[PDB]
This record gives sequence, structure tokens and C-alpha cells, in this order.
Amino acid sequence: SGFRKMAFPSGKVEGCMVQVTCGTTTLNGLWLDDVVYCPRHVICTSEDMLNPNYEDLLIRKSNHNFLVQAGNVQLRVIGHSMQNCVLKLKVDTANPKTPKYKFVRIQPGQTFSVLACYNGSPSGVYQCAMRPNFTIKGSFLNGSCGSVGFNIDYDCVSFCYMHHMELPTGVHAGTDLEGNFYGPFVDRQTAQAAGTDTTITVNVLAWLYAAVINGDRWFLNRFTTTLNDFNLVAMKYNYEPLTQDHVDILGPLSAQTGIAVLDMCASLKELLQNGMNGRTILGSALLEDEFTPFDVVRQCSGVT
Amino acid sequence: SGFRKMAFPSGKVEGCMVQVTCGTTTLNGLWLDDVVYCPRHVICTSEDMLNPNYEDLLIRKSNHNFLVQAGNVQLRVIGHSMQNCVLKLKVDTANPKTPKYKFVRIQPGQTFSVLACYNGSPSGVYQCAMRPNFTIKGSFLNGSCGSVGFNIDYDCVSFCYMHHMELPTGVHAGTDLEGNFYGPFVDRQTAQAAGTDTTITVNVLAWLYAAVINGDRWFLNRFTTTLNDFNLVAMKYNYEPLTQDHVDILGPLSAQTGIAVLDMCASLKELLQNGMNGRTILGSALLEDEFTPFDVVRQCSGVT
Ligand SMILES: NC(=O)[C@H]1CCC[C@H]1c1ccsc1
Ligand SMILES: NC(=O)[C@H]1CCC[C@H]1c1ccsc1
Repeated sequence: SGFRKMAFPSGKVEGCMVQVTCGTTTLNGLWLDDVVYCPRHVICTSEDMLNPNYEDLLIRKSNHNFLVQAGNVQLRVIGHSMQNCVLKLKVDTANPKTPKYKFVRIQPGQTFSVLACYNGSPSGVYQCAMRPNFTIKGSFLNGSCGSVGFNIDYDCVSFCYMHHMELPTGVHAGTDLEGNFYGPFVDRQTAQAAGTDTTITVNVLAWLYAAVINGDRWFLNRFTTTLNDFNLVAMKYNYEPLTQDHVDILGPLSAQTGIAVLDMCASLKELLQNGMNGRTILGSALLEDEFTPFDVVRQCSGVT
Repeated sequence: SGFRKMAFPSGKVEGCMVQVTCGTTTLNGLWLDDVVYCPRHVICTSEDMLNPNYEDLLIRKSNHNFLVQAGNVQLRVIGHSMQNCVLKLKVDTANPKTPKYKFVRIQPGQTFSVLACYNGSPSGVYQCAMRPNFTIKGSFLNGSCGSVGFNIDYDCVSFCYMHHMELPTGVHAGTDLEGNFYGPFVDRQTAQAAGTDTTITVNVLAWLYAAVINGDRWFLNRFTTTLNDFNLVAMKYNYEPLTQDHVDILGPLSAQTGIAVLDMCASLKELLQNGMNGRTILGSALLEDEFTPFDVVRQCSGVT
């Protein structure tokens, strides 16, 4: 029992973190097989960052300009290429700690673990969600760029995020491991406002199922609703619209608890309309939206 | 920027987790050097757990009754002893993945990382605090016993917690790695009520400093208070009394922010007396007490 914001064990990703230095800029890279993946802004001075021409900046860079250190042993760079917003540095040695891995572009609402890193060294691990405005609410200081988000399925690490940038509003923007930004963000020091940070309704509902399973039931009411009626309420409160897809995904939590998805929607409707009246749910005084239905099943069943 | 409930990288502890089986009971052990540490209730049937005589149960057990598996390779047990509430199983092989490590008994209010495990396999990692009533608010299913709490100082893992028991109130009790329970808890299936779960005042104040550093300042007021005056308010709200020791520990956050500890105490006093009036601090609608002053400094400075 008990419900915790839980990250994946970070060991498999720890073994892939390296330091990448180009001139005076140091940040983190990800070493998988004989390739080190890092943000392309490694080649920039913070002066460059106001309006960088990455193609032009990269012409000036040779393999020997990319200093790659794994612990206290230097990797030899035999090749470099820009793919979108990442650099791929070919090294002469395959990372012996390379786990089974995939590159995946996640959808907004999807959760993952961040191994925050500085100078290629892990500092800590936390669970995130891709916000519907394609930002993440992270914890990243100068030097954290190239820190990666990931999921683990048994022994396979699915990398989904590489950290690139803090918006002037202190939220975080980054790419997949093909170097494509989530959302409309560019690797430039410029006016970039995030859109509306909507609540991930299916995640809140999953979290309400998790609460019921853990004995926090005070918020269960006598009411039901319809997808259309719920969705009017959700519009009002900047909640993501709930689809039949979301209802189907919540099926196993529905079955386990014996609470129909639409009944739980009516509980959420009352919580939105009435607030928690100074009460808590799984030790939160607001509605948590960074557990997926899959996250609730996994934590509540104990998958390793 | 941004502030996250952050766990230590779990890699170093992942390499120590093994499965221990005695008859029909399986749980987790911790393999350091040539010793596997596990909860002594590994020798119990859930029938035994109502009133176990561990000394008597252990007479019936030989080294070959303790099945210890690290991945898919069996460890040979050459010795067993009971120390307090843990078993120490001497194996013929030193864990090659043994990190630098210490056993430490933490004080209530101290934070640590839990690597939740099932059948010796890591499922996830989260940050905890030892509550002032010597319970932890964990996430532990059947099979999670022997999962361990730890801190890391650069390369040294300080193990502080081994998981033993869920109270009927769904909070968690356990031992240090010498097998001494935190608080008055015993490894028996019996009436055990936790005392008052007081709020860790010095941690809440550290978290308010973290909020100020991250731009969440709405709660800073024009008032100050005294230790004695604050402590009357803290008594009323089941907050731990604030000592000069706590004030000294908060010194560096005080210096960084230029907000005197007693001024911040007056901000906390108003928040206790007035509540947050539907507002949030670092994305929380209540006062977070599971960051230590050390945690705030580390996260806010980026220690690896
Ligand atoms: N907004 C930021 O993170 C800037 C401060 C440090 C990195 C730099 C940047 C800008 C666009 S990509 C990286
Ligand atoms: N309260 C509990 O956790 C019981 C259920 C499973 C383990 C068993 C126990 C009791 C005292 S120590 C371990």
C-alpha cells in the first residue's frame, strides 16, 4: 500500500552518461553503442545562442574539438553529424554498459523518468510528464543540458527526452533522441511563450483510481455523468477533453475497483466544482496529473 | 530552475539487490561484500507472524535453506546469523558491484531514497522522510520487504533503512542495517499504532527558501516573529518545535536569499493561520516537509 511519485531505477542510464565539451561549453551526452548523443548548442557560446547558425558554427568544428569523457577516460571521436537539434559523435569504442534501448517520441500526457546530470555525472532522478503544451516541469541548472528522459520495459530503456532549454518562465523544453523538439520550441535564446498548461484528465482519473485502491475514498459521490457533460466541465477548468480512448485505457482500473469510468468522472466533476474543502488525496491538496493509467497499474501491481 | 522531489541515482544500489527465499517466503536482500542482509521474517510463514519466536524458528534453518539468487546465478550460503531484526547470510562470493558504503541510523526529519524491489528486481525509486513518529510513507506491496533506503555522498552509499512491515494504517516501519527498528515497532502481526505524525518544521522552511529561490514569493509577508512565538503556533498545528540548531542549519539558505530565518518563520506562521487561499507553492497546495535544508542546497546548487 501507499502511492508515491516513482521514477524508474536509473542504473541502466547512469552507465550511458558522459561529459561533452566543445571550447568553453560543457554539457551531458548519452553514450549508446559507438555514438554519443548531445544537444547541438554544445558548439555555441551563450553569445551565439541569441541567433545561432548551427550549420555555419559546425563547419568550424572538427572531431578533435569534441572532448568526450566517460568517468576519467577520454573517448576518441572519429565522426560527427548534426541530426535536427542533436549532435551524434561517433567514438572508436562501443559503450560496454549499453542497455537494450529504443528511441521513442512520446505523446503529451505521457510520463517518464529524468536522470538530471552535471559534467556527465548523475545528481538525481525524478518522474515528469510531457505537458499538453509540450513543456516539462523539471529541475535543471546550467550544465544539465543533455540529461535524458526515459521509460524502462523490463530490460529495454526507451529514451524519449533530451534536455535543451529553460523558457524564461522556468519550464523546460527539449527534443526526442532524433533531435526534434517537443512543441514549437527552437534552440535559440528568444521570446518563446508556452501555450495553456492544460490538466491531463485521464492521468487525474487514473490517480483517483489509485487513491480508491489505497483507501482514500472520501471523494466518491452518488452521481454519474456523460462524456459530453464531463467535457463541458473539463473545458471550464482547462482539463484535456476526455475521449472514449481515455475511457478504454482506464478499463482495467474500472474493473479492479468496480467504479465505472463515468462515475469517477462525476467524482472529478464535483472536485473541480467544489474543490477539496481543505482535505487531501494520497497526501496531495490538488489533483495530480503526472501518473498515467499504465503508471497506476504498474505501481499498484509491482512490475519490475 | 524548477524544484522536484528528487531521488539519488539508484544504480549503485541496483547492483546490490538479490532475492532471498526461505521455504515459501521470498523477499529482497542487500548483497555487500560477502554478506547478504535481509529481514529475519524471511524465515516466517504469515501464520508465524502472529507471534514468532525468531530464535526458535532459526534453529530449524540451515545455510542450504537460504536460497540467494543475484540475477539468474545462485549464491552459496556458508554462514547465517541473526543481528537484531535482520539476517546476515555469509556467501562464498563478494558482490563485485559492492559500492563504497556505510550503515547509518538517521534521525526523524532526515530524507532518503527507496529503491522499491520485488524478487530482488528493482521496480522504482522515490524520496522519503523518516516521520517524527518513526514511520515512513512509502509505496510497498507484498514481496517489497528488504527494499532499502539510502543516501549517496559522491561515491559512498549510506544505507539507513531496510523495509520490514506495513502498519494496518498503510504506513511503513523498518530497521537500520543493524536490524534495529526505527520507533517502537516490532516484526510481529499485532496492534501497532503510530504516534502523532508531526510536520517537520525545519524541512518546510527549507522548502519555502527553495520556493523563494525559484520565484514563488507570494507568501513572503512584512512580519517577523521569535522562536518562542513561532513555537506556540507550531504546537497548535502539530509542527515540530523549531530549535536554534534548526535556525543554524537554515543559515546558508538565509544568506543566499537575504531572508532572516525568523522572517521566513513569520511567513510560515501566516500560512498556518491563513492557509494558502487556493494558491500553490512549487506546484504544491500544502506545505512540503520532505526536503531537508541539505536537500534544498544540493538540488539548488547541482551536487553530483
Ligand atoms: N534558455 C536557456 O536555457 C539558455 C540559458 C542556458 C542555455 C541557453 C539555451 C538557450 C536556448 S537552448 C540553450
Ligand atoms: N504488516 C505486514 O507487513 C504483514 C503483512 C506482510 C508481512 C507481514 C509482516 C508483519 C510484521 S513484519 C512483516
